[PDB]
Amino acid sequence: HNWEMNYQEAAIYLQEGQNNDKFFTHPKDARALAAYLFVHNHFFYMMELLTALLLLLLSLCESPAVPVLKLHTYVHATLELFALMVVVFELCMKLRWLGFHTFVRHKRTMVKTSVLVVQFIEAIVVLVRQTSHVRVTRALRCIFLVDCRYCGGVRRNLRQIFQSLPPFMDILLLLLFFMIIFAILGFYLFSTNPSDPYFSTLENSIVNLFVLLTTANFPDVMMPSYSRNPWSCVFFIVYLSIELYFIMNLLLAVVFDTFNDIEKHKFKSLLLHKRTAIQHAYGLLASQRRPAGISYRQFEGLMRFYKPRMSARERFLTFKALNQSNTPLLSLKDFYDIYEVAALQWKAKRNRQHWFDELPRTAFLIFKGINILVNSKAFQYFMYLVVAVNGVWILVETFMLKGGNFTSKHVPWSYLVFLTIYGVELFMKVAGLGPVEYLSSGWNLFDFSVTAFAFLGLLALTLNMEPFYFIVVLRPLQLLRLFKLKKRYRNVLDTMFELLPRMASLGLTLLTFYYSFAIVGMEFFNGRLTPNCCNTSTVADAYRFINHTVGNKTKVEEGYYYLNNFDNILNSFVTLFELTVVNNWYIIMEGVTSQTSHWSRLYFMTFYIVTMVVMTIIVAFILEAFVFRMNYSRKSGIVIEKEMSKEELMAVLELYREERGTSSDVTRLLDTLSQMEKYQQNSMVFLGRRSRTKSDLSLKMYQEEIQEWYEEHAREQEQQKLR
Amino acid sequence: HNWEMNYQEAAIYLQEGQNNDKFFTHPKDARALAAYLFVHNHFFYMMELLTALLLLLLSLCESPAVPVLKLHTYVHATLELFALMVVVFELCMKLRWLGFHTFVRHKRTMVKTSVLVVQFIEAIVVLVRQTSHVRVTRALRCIFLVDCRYCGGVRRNLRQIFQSLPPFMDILLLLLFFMIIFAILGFYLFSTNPSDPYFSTLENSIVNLFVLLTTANFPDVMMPSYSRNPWSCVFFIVYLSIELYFIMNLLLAVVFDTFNDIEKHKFKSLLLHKRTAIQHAYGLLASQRRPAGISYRQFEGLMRFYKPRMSARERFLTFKALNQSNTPLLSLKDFYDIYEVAALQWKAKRNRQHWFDELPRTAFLIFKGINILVNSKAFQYFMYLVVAVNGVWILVETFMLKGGNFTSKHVPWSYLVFLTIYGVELFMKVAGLGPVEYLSSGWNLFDFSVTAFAFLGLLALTLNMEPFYFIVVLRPLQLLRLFKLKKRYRNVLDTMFELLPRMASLGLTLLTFYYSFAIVGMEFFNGRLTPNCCNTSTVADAYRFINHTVGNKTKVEEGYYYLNNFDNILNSFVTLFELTVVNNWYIIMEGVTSQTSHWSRLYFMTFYIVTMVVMTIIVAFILEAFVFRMNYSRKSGIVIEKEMSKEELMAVLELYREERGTSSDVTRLLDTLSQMEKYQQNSMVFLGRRSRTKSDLSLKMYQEEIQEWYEEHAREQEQQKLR
Ligand SMILES: *[C@@H]1O[C@H](CO)[C@@H](O[C@@H]2O[C@H](CO)[C@@H](O)[C@H](O)[C@H]2NC(C)=O)[C@H](O)[C@H]1NC(C)=O
Ligand SMILES: *[C@@H]1O[C@H](CO)[C@@H](O[C@@H]2O[C@H](CO)[C@@H](O)[C@H](O)[C@H]2NC(C)=O)[C@H](O)[C@H]1NC(C)=O
Ligand SMILES: *[C@@H]1O[C@H](CO)[C@@H](O)[C@H](O)[C@H]1NC(C)=O
Ligand SMILES: *[C@@H]1O[C@H](CO)[C@@H](O)[C@H](O)[C@H]1NC(C)=O
Ligand code: NA
Ligand code: NA
Repeated sequence: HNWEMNYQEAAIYLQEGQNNDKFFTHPKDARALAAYLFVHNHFFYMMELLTALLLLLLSLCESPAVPVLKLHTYVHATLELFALMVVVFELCMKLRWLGFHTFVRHKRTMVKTSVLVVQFIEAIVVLVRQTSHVRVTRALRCIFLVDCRYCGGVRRNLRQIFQSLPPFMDILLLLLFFMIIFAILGFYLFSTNPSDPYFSTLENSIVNLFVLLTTANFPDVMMPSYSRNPWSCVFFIVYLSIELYFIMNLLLAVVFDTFNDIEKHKFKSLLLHKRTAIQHAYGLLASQRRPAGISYRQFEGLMRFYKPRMSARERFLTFKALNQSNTPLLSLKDFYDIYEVAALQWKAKRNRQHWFDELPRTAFLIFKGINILVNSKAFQYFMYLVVAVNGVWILVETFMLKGGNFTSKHVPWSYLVFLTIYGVELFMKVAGLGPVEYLSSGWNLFDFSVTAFAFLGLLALTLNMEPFYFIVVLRPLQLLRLFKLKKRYRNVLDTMFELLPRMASLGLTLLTFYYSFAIVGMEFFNGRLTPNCCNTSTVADAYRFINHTVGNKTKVEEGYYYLNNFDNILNSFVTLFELTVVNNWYIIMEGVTSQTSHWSRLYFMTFYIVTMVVMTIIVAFILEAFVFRMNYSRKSGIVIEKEMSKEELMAVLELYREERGTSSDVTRLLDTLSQMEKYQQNSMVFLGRRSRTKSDLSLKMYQEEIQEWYEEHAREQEQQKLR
Repeated sequence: HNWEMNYQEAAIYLQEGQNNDKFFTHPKDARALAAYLFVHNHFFYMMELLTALLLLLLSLCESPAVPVLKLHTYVHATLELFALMVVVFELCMKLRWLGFHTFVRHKRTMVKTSVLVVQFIEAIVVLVRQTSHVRVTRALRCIFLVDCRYCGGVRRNLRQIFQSLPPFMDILLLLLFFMIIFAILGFYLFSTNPSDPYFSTLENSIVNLFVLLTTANFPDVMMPSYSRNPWSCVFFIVYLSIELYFIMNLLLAVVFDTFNDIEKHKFKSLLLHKRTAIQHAYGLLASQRRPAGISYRQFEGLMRFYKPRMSARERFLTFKALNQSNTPLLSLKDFYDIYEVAALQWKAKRNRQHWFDELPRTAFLIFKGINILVNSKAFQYFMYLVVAVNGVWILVETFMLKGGNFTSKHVPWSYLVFLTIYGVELFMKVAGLGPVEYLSSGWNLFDFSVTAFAFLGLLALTLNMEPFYFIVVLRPLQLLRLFKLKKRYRNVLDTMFELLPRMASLGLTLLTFYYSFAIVGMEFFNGRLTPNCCNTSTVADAYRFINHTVGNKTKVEEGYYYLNNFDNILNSFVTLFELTVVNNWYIIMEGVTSQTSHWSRLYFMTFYIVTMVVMTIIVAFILEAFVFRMNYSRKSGIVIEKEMSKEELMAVLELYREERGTSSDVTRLLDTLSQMEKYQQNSMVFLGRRSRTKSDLSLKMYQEEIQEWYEEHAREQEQQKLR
């Protein structure tokens, strides 16, 4: 019980090295160990996130809601009470794990407790009065999402846009300085004009130049001055070529540079944190013996709690893979590489195929012959001609049937023939190569997926299921196979498919900002946009709904911009998505401000600044990752190969049978014995493959100054371990 | 005559090292030397450019012209004949300088001869018929501009956008591939709708999705589908978030990376070309003596033809500054640095001020005391409070006089008092510091310039000159002094003012592309846009001009987009500038195509692709230069200090009086003798300051692999100098 307490404690010291938290897990009692084990279970994470998504997705049943989900007020008030009750359960177990002083000084938990208190109080107020008040506190409900473990990518993304914000704010200050100067001079030059509503008041000119900054109304503000005096074009040329050409590109440059330094120090602090984590782990497995090292049974324990799904043969392989010495023990230099060796999967050296062992003759030459021909180059070179024939067939059938080849309810024999030939070569390729040897590439599962949609088109044509005909309309996705010829497409789609998870996280941060702005706009802008509204405004043309009932058929004219409501979450997400692409945003602004006040211009101006920050940080991320990988591949997974003897396997078998593990460890070592008996050899030569990530990539790039970081951090340990 | 022929030939070998041309100047006769000297005179350059700008600026007098400059047809036909006659004079002297084989194999000159031939022939045709034909050949007239010497920056910029074009074109191909897929499926889903003109035909849907790609009509195309089925938002969300979020940012990343490699190899090939230039220069000054080196009188000759304006004392200073050895001769290692030492200006060590030598007492304590106090910190700290008082005064007077503080014809005592205090401290600072010690900074000449505008405001207020009142309207430019407090503004405005010449060149390349597209659109789109035109089109609302003559005052409504003509060069430059900022470009497209054909959509689509290339290359340039300087200042002009003795100055005086130069060399060495006699010393200690450029910056950055470039190039000389 003493050793296993040391093994679980040391396995915690490795697990906390990856998630960038400071070290708090040191137990005085075993109750803290049981509390860590209770709160870092996989079930606790899924409970925490599913409560958070229930608490967000309940907001489409509130007093502004879709009409099909309009619950009664006590129902959703009680559902908020139960969801907040189990969030109190979450914080109760967090308090049991940490202390009391650590639970207060930790900032993130205290933020979540405060938001819990205010939403709990206002929920009880709703349940008493049974009428919803203004209830603007729902915008803070995102904090329950972001504190979860599964969106820690969202969290470090969000602090990365926080840290890059001062070099944004100063250049934003310079840009606003020039628009106030040009708004003053614009008010002087064009206010003496009874024809334009664009420069009637100095505040109205500040508004119209803030909209001109983002290129939203450019010719329409220039024209009434350009009608009188043709030399007024120099005003808008000089203004727009200062801001759109100097200052905006300057802003992209400055945020890009700061993003580079933040990436460098993020990597550095992660390395130093992993360094102290491994040093504490080696310290807990101290020897009190005349050599300094770790015996094999302790490394059994570390791989028995950390990485629990790794069996015995791979455990001994990881012990030799870290060894790199002819010793019975380990070191530190041969032990700091534990993160990059324990992450791989081990295989033996067979040469078989997954569909040949059952086979006798008279059919083995068939399938082996298919594997032979499917490895040939001219077969692939035949397949690209088939795809090109498909593409010319779609193009010629298009410009012969005059574009009417898609609405018809009979397929003109193209999609039948082509899906047959793609399908039989799909089945031939998979059965020829084996399933896992086929799935291991990238483009092949794309071929499998798109034909997998495509057979449902045949399920849609011959049967009585009309609305699946759009799969038949998606013929030309098969031409996307053909991009794998040119080299730059393979490179740039490799980096596209490798940057996808971070762009998913950036998208979810953007949905956080949309959620809070959608709620805080949902309450104040509820029913202020109707058809034929805002008729006294200046953009009254866009809000119109006119019947022309001549001929008893009432042909209707409408400008449709009244559909951008703020009625529920769904119309407001569609509206806010129409504001982040920039064009025609001042129409929604001038409509809402023509119904509420002058102060609600400030809502939309603030929204444009926030979406400007988020989009320029997305651009900066894509540029850094693409430049970093392109600099790697012009300065040059991984496969390791080791081997173990027969007698070492027998002795380790004696130790494992002594230690009395499960039957799987014994019988898989017996299976290794059967492989040595069937092949009639002495040593088992193995392979371990690991995929290459950004961490090892950054180690190869910053390999010049990294030793200075280690040595400086070593003496800063000694300055902080004499006190 | 033998030595001076060697000096002028070697000075040519240095001058051709900078301008990246290959070596052709080797003379068999002195006539080639006289031809080089005739064609690289400063007068020849100014003749070449002024002919080119006359030939471009004549195009605003043609058959499409402004009505105030409408010349007769024989007049401008003859002016084209004379301008092309002197361009033939230019090519005649170019042919005299080179050979005949070199003049043909050189590509750039042969391009200019061919364009000369076709414009000469069509000019004679105009002079015969006296009526202008379609005359589309004027778009090629830009080649006469770009071949000049003063816009060689334009030329290397233009080949840099040529070389970066394939990694643009392949991703453009992928982006067009996805818009054709979504146009097919958009035509299937929304053609069964009698309410929208956006998906009536497959070609019309390809057009509207190509416009949706550039965010020009985003809500207006979404709405008629969004009115029927609210789930049609997923179509435009998925489409716009593939293209605007993955592919467009991918295009910026790819063009950025290629721009980095092109910058690296541009710097490398410039270094190797300078290397061979100096080796030929040292070869022409070969010794045929028992040491290997260059005597002083030959270095006199090199500095007498190369850098002619450098006098004798600075010549000897440059001979010791290259020496770095106790030798009477030179080397190669001490001679490859000739470009970076000959570029500086030498000064002595005085300590006086430019306004103190005349002064006796009773006024010397005045001006010296002013220099004392103007060097003090709390005086500057007083001045920033004065500027902040000015800013709060403008703001409070604005929100007290309700924005009407600018139209009034009396100044409310602010601009009088503030221009007096800024003015007296300007004169106090300049007279206290001296003129050249004041101008040498950056912000100080900004203060001088803005107050220099500001006194003309007092010339405008009290006098009978009304239209200069806008200088009084430009009060708040004085607040731009106050940005020099925060550090990041000083850094980012240093890089802004240091990247300005290249952005000027990028702007002039953009005006080249506008010029050719303005002419080729001027002839075919001449009178096709009138008021109340295009009424059968779909954008007929924008072209309207209606009188409402009730009440005998005729209040007029108009949509103003008929002013974007193609009548002359000036309305067409204003139109094309309205197309490069993107917004509302499809209205000009749909108008012109509603008057000509369907084929003139292709004009505007081609223009959007061209301006997309040019703008993303401007963005890539700003990012590289800003990142490069920010990486320099986080891995860390120049001043050198040397001295010469008295006897060395006397001996070199004997040699210069032997060689019988002008009186300036003798009498300035006599002035150095008078300084040694007045200060009563032995040695003159001097300083040479040089401004830091991108070349030395790049030498400090790429200092790791540069020796490999030199040694590889040395053996590639030996492989190319055994044959
Ligand atoms: C502009 O809109 C207002 C409503 O905001 C219209 O005013 C209404 O006019 C009708 C006559 O058609 C009256 O019966 C209502 O009592 C008015 N309502 C209010 C609140 O005043 C106005 O007519 C519209 N102007 C137009 C369409 O030109
Ligand atoms: C649309 O514009 C055309 C001109 O392009 C107009 O057609 C003219 O109509 C007037 C009657 O007002 C006739 O006298 C002319 O002979 C017509 N010209 C041509 C070339 O057909 C037409 O009326 C306009 N339609 C509107 C304003 O609804
Ligand atoms: C137009 O007529 C329809 C009935 O066909 C009606 O539903 C709609 O409200 C009318 N629009 C008005 C009165 O603005
Ligand atoms: C409107 O009236 C003015 C005269 O005040 C005239 O110049 C203009 O051509 C008229 N516009 C029309 C008839 O469209
Ligand atoms: Na836009
Ligand atoms: Na951009």
